[PDB]
Amino acid sequence: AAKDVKFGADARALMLQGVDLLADAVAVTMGPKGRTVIIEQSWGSPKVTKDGVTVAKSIDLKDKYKNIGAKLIQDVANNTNEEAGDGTTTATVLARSIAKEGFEKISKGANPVEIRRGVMLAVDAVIAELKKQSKPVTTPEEIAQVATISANGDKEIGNIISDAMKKVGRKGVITVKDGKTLNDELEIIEGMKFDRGYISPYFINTSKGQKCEFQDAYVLLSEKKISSIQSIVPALEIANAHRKPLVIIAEDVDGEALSTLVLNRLKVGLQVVAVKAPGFGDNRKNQLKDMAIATGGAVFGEEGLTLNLEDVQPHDLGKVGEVIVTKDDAMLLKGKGDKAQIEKRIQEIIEQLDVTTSEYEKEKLNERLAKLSDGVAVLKVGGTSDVEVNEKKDRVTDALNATRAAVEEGIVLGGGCALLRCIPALDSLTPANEDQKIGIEIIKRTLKIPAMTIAKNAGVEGSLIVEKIMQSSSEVGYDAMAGDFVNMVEKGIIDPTKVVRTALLDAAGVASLLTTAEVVVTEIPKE
Amino acid sequence: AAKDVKFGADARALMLQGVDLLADAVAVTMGPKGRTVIIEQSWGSPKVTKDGVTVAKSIDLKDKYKNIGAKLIQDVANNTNEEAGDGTTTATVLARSIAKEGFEKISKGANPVEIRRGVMLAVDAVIAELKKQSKPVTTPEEIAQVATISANGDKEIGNIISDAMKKVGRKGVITVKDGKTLNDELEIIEGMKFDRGYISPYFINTSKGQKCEFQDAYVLLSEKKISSIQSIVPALEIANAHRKPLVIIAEDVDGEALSTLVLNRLKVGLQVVAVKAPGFGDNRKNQLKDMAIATGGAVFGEEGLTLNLEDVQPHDLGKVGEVIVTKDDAMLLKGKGDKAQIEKRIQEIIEQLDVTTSEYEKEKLNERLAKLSDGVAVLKVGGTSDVEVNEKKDRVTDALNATRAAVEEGIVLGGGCALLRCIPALDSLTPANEDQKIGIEIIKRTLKIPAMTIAKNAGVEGSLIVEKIMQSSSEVGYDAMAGDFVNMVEKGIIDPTKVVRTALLDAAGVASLLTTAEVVVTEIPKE
Amino acid sequence: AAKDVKFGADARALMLQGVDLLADAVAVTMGPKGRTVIIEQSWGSPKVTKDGVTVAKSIDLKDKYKNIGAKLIQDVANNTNEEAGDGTTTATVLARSIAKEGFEKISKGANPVEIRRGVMLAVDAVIAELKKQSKPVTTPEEIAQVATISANGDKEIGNIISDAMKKVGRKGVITVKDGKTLNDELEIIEGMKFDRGYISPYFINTSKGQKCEFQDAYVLLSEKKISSIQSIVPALEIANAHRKPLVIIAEDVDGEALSTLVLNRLKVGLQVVAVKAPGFGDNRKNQLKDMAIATGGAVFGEEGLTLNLEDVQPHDLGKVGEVIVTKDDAMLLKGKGDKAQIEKRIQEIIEQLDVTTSEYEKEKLNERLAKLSDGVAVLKVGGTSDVEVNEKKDRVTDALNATRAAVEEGIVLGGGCALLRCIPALDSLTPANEDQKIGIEIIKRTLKIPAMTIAKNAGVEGSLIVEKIMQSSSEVGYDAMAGDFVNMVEKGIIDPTKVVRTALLDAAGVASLLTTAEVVVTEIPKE
Ligand SMILES: Nc1ncnc2c1ncn2[C@@H]1O[C@H](COP(=O)(O)OP(=O)(O)OP(=O)(O)O)[C@@H](O)[C@H]1O
Ligand SMILES: Nc1ncnc2c1ncn2[C@@H]1O[C@H](COP(=O)(O)OP(=O)(O)OP(=O)(O)O)[C@@H](O)[C@H]1O
Ligand SMILES: Nc1ncnc2c1ncn2[C@@H]1O[C@H](COP(=O)(O)OP(=O)(O)OP(=O)(O)O)[C@@H](O)[C@H]1O
Ligand SMILES: [K+]
Ligand SMILES: [K+]
Ligand SMILES: [K+]
Ligand SMILES: [Mg+2]
Ligand SMILES: [Mg+2]
Ligand SMILES: [Mg+2]
Repeated sequence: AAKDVKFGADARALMLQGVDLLADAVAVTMGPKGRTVIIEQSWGSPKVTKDGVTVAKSIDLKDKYKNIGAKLIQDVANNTNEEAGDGTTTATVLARSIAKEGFEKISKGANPVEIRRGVMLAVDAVIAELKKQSKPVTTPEEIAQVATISANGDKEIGNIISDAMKKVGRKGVITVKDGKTLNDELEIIEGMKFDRGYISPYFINTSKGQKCEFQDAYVLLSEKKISSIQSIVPALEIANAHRKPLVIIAEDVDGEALSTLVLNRLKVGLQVVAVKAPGFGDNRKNQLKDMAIATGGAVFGEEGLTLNLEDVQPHDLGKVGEVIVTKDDAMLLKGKGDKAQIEKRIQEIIEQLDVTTSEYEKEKLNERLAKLSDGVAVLKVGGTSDVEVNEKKDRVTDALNATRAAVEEGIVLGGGCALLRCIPALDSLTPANEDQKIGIEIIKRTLKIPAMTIAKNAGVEGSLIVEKIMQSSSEVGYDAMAGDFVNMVEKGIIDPTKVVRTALLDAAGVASLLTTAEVVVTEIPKE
Repeated sequence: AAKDVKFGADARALMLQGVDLLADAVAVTMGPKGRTVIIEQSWGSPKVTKDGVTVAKSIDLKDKYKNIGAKLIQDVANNTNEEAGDGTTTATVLARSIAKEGFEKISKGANPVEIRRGVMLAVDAVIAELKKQSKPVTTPEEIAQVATISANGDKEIGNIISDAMKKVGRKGVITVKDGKTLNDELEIIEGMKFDRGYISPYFINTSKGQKCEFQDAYVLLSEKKISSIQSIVPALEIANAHRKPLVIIAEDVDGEALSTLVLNRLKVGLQVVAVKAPGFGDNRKNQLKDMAIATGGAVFGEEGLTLNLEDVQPHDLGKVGEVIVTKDDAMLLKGKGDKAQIEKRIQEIIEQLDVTTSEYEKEKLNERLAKLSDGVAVLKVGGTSDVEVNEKKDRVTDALNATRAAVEEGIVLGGGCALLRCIPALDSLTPANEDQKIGIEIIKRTLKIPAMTIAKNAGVEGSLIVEKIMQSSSEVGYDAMAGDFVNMVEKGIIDPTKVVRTALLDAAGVASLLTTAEVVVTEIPKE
Repeated sequence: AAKDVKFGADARALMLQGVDLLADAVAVTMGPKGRTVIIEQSWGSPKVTKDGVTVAKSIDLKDKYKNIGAKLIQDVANNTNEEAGDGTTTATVLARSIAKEGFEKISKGANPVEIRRGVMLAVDAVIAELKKQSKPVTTPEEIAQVATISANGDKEIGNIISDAMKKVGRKGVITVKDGKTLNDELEIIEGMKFDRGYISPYFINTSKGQKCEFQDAYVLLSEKKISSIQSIVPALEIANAHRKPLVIIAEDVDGEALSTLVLNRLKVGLQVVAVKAPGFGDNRKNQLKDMAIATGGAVFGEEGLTLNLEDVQPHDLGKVGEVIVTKDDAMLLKGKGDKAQIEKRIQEIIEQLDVTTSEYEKEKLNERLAKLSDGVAVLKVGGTSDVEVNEKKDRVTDALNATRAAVEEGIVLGGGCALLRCIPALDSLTPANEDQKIGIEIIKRTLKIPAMTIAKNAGVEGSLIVEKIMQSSSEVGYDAMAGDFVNMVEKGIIDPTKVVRTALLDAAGVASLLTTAEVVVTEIPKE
């Protein structure tokens, strides 16, 4: 494999061209007055999106040297998305700013490694100052404001999310689905999320979403691991005879049973799935007993009144109206369990919470009550066609992620003002040498980029807006949608602290390492 | 000749691309921190220049649609240069701004002709306000400051020009020549500028400067026109026999004599030139008598003691050490006339100034005294090589032109602040309709361009500098060379009013007419 | 004429590539261990040379942007050659160093004009320090040492030049010619150099050297100007009738006579030339009388015993064995004048030197004695073929020019040590701002280039040699030919001060102006 080698400024310029192209494509979507990007799809209608990471992931370049910068910025956006779930456009613009400033400061006497160290020191100081200024969320109005801001100023989505978190709790289960009407609807459904993924990816039955989903399924629970093929065969014969899907929730499934399940599913078409049992020891027994009561089934392998797997009957299995499964977790909602068994269990767990005073028992009994009683919220997104539903689904997912972040940690001022107000924190640093000073100044200049980008997307000169913001009192910021300087907290323009710090950390960490390159090696394009 | 036709936005975009290229090339030279442009020459060393019109005249484009915009901007710069002699970069940047703003405002319902009318109305109001704020020049220190500012901050050139205008008067003759040493020298030489060009371009004896220049020449003066070939032949025989050049200053020279002079010069190589007599009637007789006394010659064709041209002798002609001639004017400096004749004529004119009290006689007698006594100032530009001498000669010419303008009219604040302070004058206008309002707003936005360009060339953000200037008191401006906000008049950063108003008027007049185009027709390139 | 425009770093890099190519070609010839360059000629054998300006003038590049830098360096070398006649390689390497250092220091906040000002200030300080350290030449041994050093270590050329200047004086006439034997010969010939060029270039009779040269010519002298065609015709009839060339030395020749001389020379083939008379007034009469006595002729146009041109006879003209003429000057050597007339004149001028005590008369009478008695030295260069003769002629011309410079002004240490010892002079400067400091540091780093280049051509590491030189006493330098650190003055490694200061001034003046460019405009290559 013959390769091509470039040195210094030429390679830096090509990589900066790639970075600039990707960041210019991403940046047009930022703020309340941002616009959308249309992405061609090979299998049907094009996609319309305002999400930064979605735009970033779809840009590959033909030139080998520009594609390296494009890939590094894609890594920045993807890391931000997997960590916080929001704020990928901010991370992209910060990364471009840091890369450009670092490239412009490389000379014969400069040491880019020390510049990187200074950049990291400045970012750590800024993050500490951000954590100092954070304040917690205490009222549903703040939740609605956060959700409205994250949903691009849509008040209905914020109200729906606030109502959902009021009904199922701030730490409840919330799901987003395609609707079949023109308006949005929230429904609460009883059910459990047991914090367990599938045993095998072969049970997936869809191309979109990467999930295993079944309807009107049988419930099989085993306290012990499944080993014998004749132990599992009669459950598969039962699931086949009723045409119903089957869910297996056992401590584990061995290679021979998993191979038999996968082969029977692939060849015959039985809708069977196996997943790991929730809990450990007594917590595992308790989860199996409670979920079986909610589904009207039995728990196999128990020591008291033992029921074997080899003689399983249709009435020994439970029933569930819908199931959703993924690699990380699974949910069973509308079980057919008798009300008297659920109420008995609920009352027993309510008594047990009062019997002993310890954190572990109290937490586990509260978790069992929450799983049996609170259920899940499902949000259906309305619209006229698939494209609008897909765009609104992106916005709703962003809003839910940001609201969860703002519940975990506090909130700060929105519109990029939180990073502007942390600029004075860099005046307390004493660099060890000139290169660390250069890195600190790079970060100091970078800290203004998000507000300037938001102002530029609104059609005004961002430099004047930022200058006027820095000259005002600490609670005053710029309302880009209205075009006025207002009190940010009173108007509800607020951001989660976690999103801001995650974006800053990821962008700095990747861009400062990028700016240390001297030689680039790429493969020669073939025919 | 087959042609190509384009309509609307495509043609506008191509012409704007040409305008943008030319103006981007020109704009890098603006201000105390501007840089230079290197232009390839076909016959030798490349030219290095900081002059805006020189850069503009050297850019021709291959694309037919971009070259139209380039040519129109070249017309703007050339008109500004021929009118004021300075301020061509400002005119170019103003023209680009007006063209871009006008192109961005063209729609289906817009009427560009009314937009042009509004632009012209706003420019007229701004020019009137500028004339209101002008103040005259009264001290040599102001002259030195103006010359120093126009010479790109070179104090020595300003001091030399101030000394020259002190020695020969504010309305005296000043010339720029190539020096042969490393330093600049001022020398004062007796002589006359008689406000009369050559009779024929065939007498030019150089490829650089487009002038006729001779040394140790004979002087021939005729009160009447020259007609007979035998009247002029004995003077040509005298000029030939001594190998000396000959200058003819007569009321006129006919076709046969001019043809004979041109043919004899072209074939034999006699250094002969003919020019029109200065003055009218008695003023013509007086100029011939005085200049003959300064050169020791006679005046032919006079009624008292008449001397004929047909019997001319060597001692009937005067002598002059150097002569310079062009299409517009000519100068004879170091004449051989006896001191006693000059002093007698000077004393007679000094007496005649006291004899009668009238403007016409007093003005003409003072002009005769000035021509006989003040002479001319010659500045020689020093340097190591031709390129540096050529660049410094450009700067000295700019400084002299600006100083003459600031003597004719007043001065205003420099650095683009004079146009900034005339922005409020546009708030007193009441447009007749919406298109005139659009034109007024175009001019209002344009009035900020020169200061922003000067600030950008200095490495700072021009928007913040302009915003801070507009918020300060009327006498405060930005010193780009020092980087401080200072009192402009005290620091000597001042401009002539004529240059500013000329640049604004030319730029507006051409760009507003450019922005009215809908169809462009060009010739198809050939092979 | 369509043109191409480039901005900033790209244009700078292309121009630096051109500069680097030309300077790398030139630099290989520097020092006692430098090598030669072979240049293809279109009309015959290739040229072999060690002269820097000859190599520089022969390099034109196809790329339009590299050719600009090449042309600017050619201008540097040509200016140095026309000013000093030696030291063009040093000027070229200094110019490349300054250009590279200036290009590496251009950034957004830098002001190249102030950097140029700092460069010029540093160069002025260095030149003043050089003039302080100069010492005059007092002994013939120093003359021989200077000539030997300038002739690339050839002792025979130095001895010949020293003998020539001993025989004709330090300010006598010396000429270089092609020899016809294997060895070099000096011959002293009586004759005069009268400091007058030809009247017309049409008298040139050779393709090589650009000179008019005649043998066994007639001498025509006129005190007054020649006018009548019948006044000059009988001299042309005499010159024709004897087939001899004719020299005309008169106050001037008119257009009709010059046209007649040129036409008769071009059509018939008469070897006639006309030149201006030497001296003014009485000095002109004296030069004509003395040179006529040395040639046995008469002076026409005199008031005492007047001889007319119209009746000229063969015995009224003088005779001269050889004549050399150029645009600047002319020489008549072996005249046929009788010894008794020369001796009479000589004694009369020797008496007149004692009669009155004044500078003007004493100087003019000493000049007349020197012209009548000292003559000229002719050096013939020996060799086997034309190429070797041409190379040795280049070296001899360099040696003569350097010896004349070292007679006019003093001498300094050779080998680049004189510029090294002026580095501390830059520590007494206080720059006004940071850009002037940058320029001063550029000059400080540049001042080491000549010694490093000389050491590199000798096959050793120049950095260590320069470092060891700077740590030694002021009289110690590096002998590149021997490879030892020696006392430079005792070993005779010395340079003229004028050559060093001229090279430094020219290189700085052009390169610092080059480093201020931001835009480059070139013509698009045609087909
Ligand atoms: N009315 C407003 N005025 C000013 N700033 C606002 C306003 N509304 C939202 N913002 C700010 O705009 C930013 C939201 O940008 P946006 O949602 O387009 O991108 P992001 O969070 O960087 O990433 P992603 O593409 O993943 O959503 C936040 O900083 C938010 O505080
Ligand atoms: N120290 C300074 N600070 C601020 N502005 C300055 C300073 N010195 C000069 N100026 C301004 O810079 C401008 C001079 O620009 P410049 O001479 O480069 O171009 P120009 O006059 O438009 O045209 P041209 O190319 O014909 O000279 C004037 O407006 C002058 O007032
Ligand atoms: N033996 C030596 N040791 C050290 N330096 C020497 C020695 N001989 C000569 N030099 C130095 O070498 C330089 C002579 O270089 P050279 O004659 O090749 O080029 P130049 O003078 O720059 O230009 P040109 O090509 O016009 O002659 C001088 O600085 C001289 O002092
Ligand atoms: K976005
Ligand atoms: K300019
Ligand atoms: K050399
Ligand atoms: Mg968002
Ligand atoms: Mg100017
Ligand atoms: Mg030499």
